[PDB]
Amino acid sequence: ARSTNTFNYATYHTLDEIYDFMDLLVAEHPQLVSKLQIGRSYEGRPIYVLKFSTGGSNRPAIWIDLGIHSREWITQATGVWFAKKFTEDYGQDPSFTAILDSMDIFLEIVTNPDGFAFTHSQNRLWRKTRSVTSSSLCVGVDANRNWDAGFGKAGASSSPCSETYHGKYANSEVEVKSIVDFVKDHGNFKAFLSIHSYSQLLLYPYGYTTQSIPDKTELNQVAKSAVAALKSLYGTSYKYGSIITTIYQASGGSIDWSYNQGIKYSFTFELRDTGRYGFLLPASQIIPTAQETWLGVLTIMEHTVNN
Ligand SMILES: [Zn+2]
Repeated sequence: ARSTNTFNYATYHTLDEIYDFMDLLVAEHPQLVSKLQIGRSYEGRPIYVLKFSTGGSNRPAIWIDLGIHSREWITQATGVWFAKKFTEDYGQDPSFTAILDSMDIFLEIVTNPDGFAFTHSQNRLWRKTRSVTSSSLCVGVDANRNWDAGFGKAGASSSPCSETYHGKYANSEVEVKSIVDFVKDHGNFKAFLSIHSYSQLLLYPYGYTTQSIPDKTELNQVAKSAVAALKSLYGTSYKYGSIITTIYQASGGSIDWSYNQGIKYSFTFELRDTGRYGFLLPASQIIPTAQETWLGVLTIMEHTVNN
């Protein structure tokens, strides 16, 4: 509400409330966080990233995006909690302090703002963007099938009405191209984390091909360590592995694209639960989910600073 200390982190919020939160956080911690506009959505809403930094010039960086699939409301709620947590733990947690003293963090809480507004207004289960194509009355693209990584291959649909429609061409969705351009221009991202729900999975590349990545041994051990840290708070059990061996072939996904740009520490989290509530996770689970997920993310960031 009036301060980030009176904001209710244990309930779900609207787009306007999350955008107001971002401005409160910047006003309270102007030496540590800044708000960047990296584009505008199809319906003209600003696309914002929060940059957390203690200085430097183009320091090596960590990317985290949440909410690319709009109905996965636990992810935007986790992103708000993360933003606050960064500002609380800098100078208090020795390990997070060391990360931010050497690296920058870029956090995109609402990666698909038009879908998110639609889930509040019209259809709680909407997952796609809201772009319109002329050959159909169906709306929207699955923005996690629109990236230039095996685009249009098996594990995505070419039908505009499908929930897994990949779009007309790679990077057709402005929500995806805004990220692509920003990461390419920056050139010094070391980790790329995309957060989803549900199923309790920690995945590494690839989804579009059976080929094993050259860094499989290391990314598998980092994933094991991150799942063990996450489980330590409440006992939540995650599985881990490559996308294609753990779930199924899926093309056009963001961490396949980021790994092929040379961003070695590329992971997707699928948060709680395993299906009892699914996308309609009760608000009473927001803070426990965020707290345990933070331990998993911090484990990946520690490995990145030292490697
Ligand atoms: Zn998702």
